[PDB]
Amino acid sequence: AIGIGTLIIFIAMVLVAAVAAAVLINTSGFLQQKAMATGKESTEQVASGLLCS
Amino acid sequence: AIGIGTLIIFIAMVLVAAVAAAVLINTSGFLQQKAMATGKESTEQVASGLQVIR
Repeated sequence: AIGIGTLIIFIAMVLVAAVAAAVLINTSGFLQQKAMATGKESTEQVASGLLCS
Repeated sequence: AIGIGTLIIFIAMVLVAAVAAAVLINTSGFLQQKAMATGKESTEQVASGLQVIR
């Protein structure tokens, strides 16, 4: 009797961990974009300019 | 004589207990595959991906 239930709830544990992992993976992706963008943009700003002759 | 019935009902009792046992053995089989697959698949999903180099 006991065995049956153990299997079923095991399935849930798997899926719930999977769903949580998805958040972390995705979020890391979402941040990767902006992280890079900010650095490149900021550098180009500080480095560039014009000078009156 | 009372003995006669006692024998006959025993035959039934055995048979019923067999049928009852069977369903658990069968169901455990069904669940085995479903569980194992669910774990494997879920693992591969998290573990894998692609990365844009340039």
